[PDB]
Amino acid sequence: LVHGGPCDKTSHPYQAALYTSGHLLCGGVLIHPLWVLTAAHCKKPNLQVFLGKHNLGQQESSQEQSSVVRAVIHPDYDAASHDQDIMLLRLARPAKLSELIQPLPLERDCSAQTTSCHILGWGKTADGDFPDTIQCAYIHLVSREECEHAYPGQITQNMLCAGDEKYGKDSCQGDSGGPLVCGDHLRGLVSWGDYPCGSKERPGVYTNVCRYTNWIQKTIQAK
Ligand SMILES: N=C(N)c1ccc([C@@H]2Cc3ccccc3B(O)O2)cc1OCc1cccnc1
Repeated sequence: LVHGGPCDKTSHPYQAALYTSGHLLCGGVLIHPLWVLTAAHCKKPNLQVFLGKHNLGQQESSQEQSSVVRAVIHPDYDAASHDQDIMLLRLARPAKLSELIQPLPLERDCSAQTTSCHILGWGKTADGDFPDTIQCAYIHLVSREECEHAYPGQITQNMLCAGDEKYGKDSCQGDSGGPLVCGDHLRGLVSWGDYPCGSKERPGVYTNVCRYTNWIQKTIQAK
């Protein structure tokens, strides 16, 4: 996350860190004791999910670790266009809930009024390095018309755009799969955007979580 700052230790109990080959790959959101929601482009070998983390450089008494027993990619995910960029990860055992590990409720209403949002993650900061401490930034939802101009012909109804035209606050490499939180609900997932991150003209693109209510519930309830 670029042009942000450190989060407080108690504000992100739903945040997950996704590892592959010993390095941070993606963020994710705990949405149920057995399930983490992330971006479909985060599907990499032998994913390790970490819950209750704040500082990736230290061993924390609040942290829990799990391998993935089932990675469920949306059946209509299109890798070239990042359309329907959503994946459900079933954990090895139910997450042990605490003050620092809690699920985040999904925004089910696609007509939700709140445009005031926040993003978080351990992706690249303004200096180009990967932070040990999780970063936070307040950003806002950008109109469909504004985002369409930024990314001509690349925005579908399964995408939302959010950013900051004033200071360039934006998610970056390592943050994808991470949450876009508006009114204490999950509004989106970090999906893609421009390179370098933090343009004042091109906001970040997020998976529109409200479009996936039925699919998420049907996957979680599956036999
Ligand atoms: N600016 C954004 N909103 C943005 C946010 C997250 C990510 C990535 C996308 C990604 C791809 C593959 C595996 C993981 C990720 B992820 O964690 O963040 C990329 C982003 O912009 C494109 C980009 C690609 C490459 C370098 N810099 C920037």
